[PDB]
Amino acid sequence: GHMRETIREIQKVAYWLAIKGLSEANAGNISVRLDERPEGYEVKSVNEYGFDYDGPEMYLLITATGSRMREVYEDDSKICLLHVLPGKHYEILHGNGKPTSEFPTHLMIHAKFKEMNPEKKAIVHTHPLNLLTLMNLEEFQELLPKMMKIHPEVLIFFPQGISVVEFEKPGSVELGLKTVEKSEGKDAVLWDKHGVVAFGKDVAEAYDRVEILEKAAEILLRVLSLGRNPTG
Repeated sequence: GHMRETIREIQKVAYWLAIKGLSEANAGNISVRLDERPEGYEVKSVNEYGFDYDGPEMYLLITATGSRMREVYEDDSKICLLHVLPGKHYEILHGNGKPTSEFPTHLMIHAKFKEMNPEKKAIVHTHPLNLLTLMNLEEFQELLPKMMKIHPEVLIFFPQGISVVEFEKPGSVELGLKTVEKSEGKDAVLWDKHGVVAFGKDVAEAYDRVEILEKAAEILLRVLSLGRNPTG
């Protein structure tokens, strides 16, 4: 049941996210794009995109609204299986509520990914403490570079590196469109002031990039905490 296992893969990530403090409260969502189609076909509900979707057809699993990682790892009812049909309607196959507010945003990256990089099927958005802390510094832009090579680990997972995105509207189509542009063949986008979003062949890989980015941020911050490295 390719889809039912994917769920476990998502739940496992939700757990690690919560246990390592990478995600708090309900600030954080995950989304995976299903390739084939759900075997246990079961339309429970139909809903309005709230906007006009004109991208290809797809099935995607995304955390529901109000969902907290310390919970979705336990209760799979907190994960939504959806069938994305052009037009203004999408249907709910699995879930107890409506997807997350930032569903629209994910939508956009997903659509483009399906066309652009079909390999990337997973998206993890969370608010890492250190990356957060780091983006609270005026001379933030001028650190990302040195931060991007604090240890090999980053280079590998981010051969091209990362890009920041001027955060305007929460879970808007725009946010997505914007994100996709900066996310050109890249594997991570930092929503300035609002955490990060990571992509990957699968959720586990997306999670792996969050961890790594965090570690680099954390290492950078401690080094600065002793006054020793290229600030300007």
